[PDB]
Amino acid sequence: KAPVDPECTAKVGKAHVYCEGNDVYDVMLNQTNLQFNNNKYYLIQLLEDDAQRNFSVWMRWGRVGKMGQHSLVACSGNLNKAKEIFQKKFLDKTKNNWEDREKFEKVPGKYDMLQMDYA
Amino acid sequence: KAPVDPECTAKVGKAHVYCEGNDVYDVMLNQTNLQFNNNKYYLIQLLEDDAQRNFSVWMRWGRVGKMGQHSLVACSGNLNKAKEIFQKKFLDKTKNNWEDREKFEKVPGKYDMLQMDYA
Amino acid sequence: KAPVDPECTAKVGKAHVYCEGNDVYDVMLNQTNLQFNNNKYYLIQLLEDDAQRNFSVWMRWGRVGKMGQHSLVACSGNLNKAKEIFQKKFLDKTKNNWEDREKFEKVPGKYDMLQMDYA
Amino acid sequence: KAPVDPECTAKVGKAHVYCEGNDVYDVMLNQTNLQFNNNKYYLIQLLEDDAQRNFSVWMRWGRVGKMGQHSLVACSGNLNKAKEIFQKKFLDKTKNNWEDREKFEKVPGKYDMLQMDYA
Amino acid sequence: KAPVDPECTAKVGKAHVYCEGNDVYDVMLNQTNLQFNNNKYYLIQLLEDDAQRNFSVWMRWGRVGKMGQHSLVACSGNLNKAKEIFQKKFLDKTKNNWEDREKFEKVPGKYDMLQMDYA
Amino acid sequence: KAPVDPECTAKVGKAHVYCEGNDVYDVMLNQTNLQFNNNKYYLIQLLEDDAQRNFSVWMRWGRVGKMGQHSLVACSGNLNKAKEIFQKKFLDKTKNNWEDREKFEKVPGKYDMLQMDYA
DNA sequence: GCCTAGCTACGTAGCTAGGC
DNA sequence: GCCTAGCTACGTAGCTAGGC
DNA sequence: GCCTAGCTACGTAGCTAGGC
DNA sequence: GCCTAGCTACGTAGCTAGGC
DNA sequence: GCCTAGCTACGTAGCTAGGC
DNA sequence: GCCTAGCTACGTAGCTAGGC
Ligand SMILES: [Cl-]
Ligand SMILES: [Cl-]
Ligand SMILES: [Cl-]
Ligand SMILES: [Cl-]
Ligand SMILES: [Cl-]
Ligand SMILES: [Cl-]
Repeated sequence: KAPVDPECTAKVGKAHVYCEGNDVYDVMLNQTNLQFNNNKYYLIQLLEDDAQRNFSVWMRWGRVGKMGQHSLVACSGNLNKAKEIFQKKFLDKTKNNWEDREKFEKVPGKYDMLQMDYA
Repeated sequence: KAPVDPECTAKVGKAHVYCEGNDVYDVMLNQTNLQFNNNKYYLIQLLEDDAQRNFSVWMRWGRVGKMGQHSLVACSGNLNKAKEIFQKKFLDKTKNNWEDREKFEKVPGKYDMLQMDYA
Repeated sequence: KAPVDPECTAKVGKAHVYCEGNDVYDVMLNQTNLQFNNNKYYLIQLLEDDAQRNFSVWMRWGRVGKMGQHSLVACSGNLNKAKEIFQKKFLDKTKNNWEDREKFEKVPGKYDMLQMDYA
Repeated sequence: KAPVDPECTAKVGKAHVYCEGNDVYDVMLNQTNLQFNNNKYYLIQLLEDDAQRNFSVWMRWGRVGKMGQHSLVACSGNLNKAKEIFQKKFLDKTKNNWEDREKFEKVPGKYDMLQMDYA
Repeated sequence: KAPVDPECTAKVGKAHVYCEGNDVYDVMLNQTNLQFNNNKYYLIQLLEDDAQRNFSVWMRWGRVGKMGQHSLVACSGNLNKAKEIFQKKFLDKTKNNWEDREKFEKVPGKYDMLQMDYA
Repeated sequence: KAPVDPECTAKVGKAHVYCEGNDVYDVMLNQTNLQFNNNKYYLIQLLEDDAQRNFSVWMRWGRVGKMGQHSLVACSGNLNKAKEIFQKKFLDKTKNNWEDREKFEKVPGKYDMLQMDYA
């Protein structure tokens, strides 16, 4: 129900966003500063293939309104590795831990979280 | 400390974002849906002139990464009118009341709030 | 077995060259004079529709190697009219009568007959 | 009275078509097939210089309405050689012998003879 | 021996510069000021037709190295009129009288006389 | 009061035309022949620096209305050398000696002197 | 109305394949 | 009026510097 | 009328020859 | 050598005249 | 490295102002 | 080999439809 980023052409149609309990490993970050001309995003998804137990972490970032750059990190069957990478990126960019996201608190000079719409 | 939108060229340098108690009348909204190609913003600011007790509500919206369209509604000394307009726009676009923003809860098909950075 | 001129787009696929006894009403004329820069053709076909007893005379002429101009004269069920038109054109251009074509003799300043190939 | 092909710029004004008894060594061939898109010519002339007893065979061929390609075969004073070349080309292209041209009969897939106009 | 200005296309080949005693009615004036960007000429010729007693005054002026503008004043048989016009132009432009040209003295802000070469 | 040629960009603003008694070492020559298409100038100036006893001879020549070509000959403190060069150029081009310029007489095929305007 | 991605409805340089 | 040097009032190819 | 070879009535890039 | 008028050695848009 | 706003470093059509 | 119809493999002006 949370869609694989359509820009991840290697995995779209072939994989789904990883879910565990209440955790959906899918997040859009955004940092907007009107004075300093900051207006950028960072998407992070932990993807599992539809066909087998094979994980990867997809990251895409850019100036808002651009495709920017991206990176797909292969993790094989190693879920823990993929969760570390996911969680560490989230922490690098927000200074909040992923498991504390219910109490997320924006830090100055780091990205905010943005809740996306799903169909 | 929260800057007047630089796109509001009529008021920038001449006015400040209105503050009262803990209320800063300045908000950035964002709605992003990857499936349906939604990627838009809506900024709302309640502005008070630096020189006198004169209020206006500034609104700017668009596809993210664009200047889009805008509207500056003059409210004279009528603060209540400006607060109504501000609060009603916020409610139209988020389905949350402005005074309940500490407990903001994103509604499907409406905009999320985004916390901006200030200098 | 003698093909309808492919340039006769109104009748091609829908009609055939008219035959009676040994008469095939299909002829290519050519007049070539190297000194006077004459190098032209004149095709005449008497066509009968495949679907019904309906006749027409198709004529196409030009500088050799060009589509030139043409004319399709509708004759309805009147075969005699179509034969007159056919035969009169042949006579105007060769000074030989159509029924004397076995003994055709080229007249100076008139067209020669040219035997085409059929598949 | 039968003109040297004007395209034979080496011999025109300097030579004439060779004649002997009733034989005029000058012929235009044409092959036209509307279905198979054949529409070509082949001219053959046996030329004798005006100044001396010197013969050549001129050949020009092409898509009708084009200059195509050509070949002038020098035969010196050897008339017999020039007659052989002339007659052999005629036979290759029509499957009729030159001396039987009064009874010429078009062969399917070979060229017809065309009588030209002279001034 | 003093040539009619070649730019006087109406009179060149048909007329000569007028002479009387030691007077040759032909003069080139020049005013050059390096500071004020003045660099202009004024030619005056009194012309008599070769064919008859018919006079005109030809004047041509411009920035040096340009054809500039000109004027040909018809004087009929009236020599005196032509001499007045000639002499008055000379005086307007040099502040010297024509008959005093042996003692010519350049006046500041007026043209100098320039002696041309003749063939 | 006689200006340094403005085209002498190395010396203009920094030097003056050399004067001694009644001698101003500054002259414009002009040769105009309407028949032979001669219309050229030659300027000669003997320049002394404003700052010190240092002389040079500046020459500029061309088709009238053009910057043409030029040459600045350095003479150091040697005034005599500069006077020789000046006077010799004048003589080469006019066939009159510089010291006889009060009685200047134009020679056929050599340049005339032209009196310039000063401010 | 605003805007623009991307599509539509052309044009064409020069390749290619078929006649000669 | 003529003429044209050189200036004015644009346009732009592609470099460069700053966000990401 | 149709068509187009080739001609007419231009324009111009840059060479060349003559002044300086 | 410098410079440039004007000439040379092209190219071409579209007119025109002759075949059909 | 990526990208592009906007700037830099030109070129120029045609206006304008000053000589004639 | 020659030639060229017509096709292929582009490019693009500006329309259009969908987000805002
Ligand atoms: Cl074919
Ligand atoms: Cl910036
Ligand atoms: Cl010359
Ligand atoms: Cl013709
Ligand atoms: Cl000026
Ligand atoms: Cl869409």
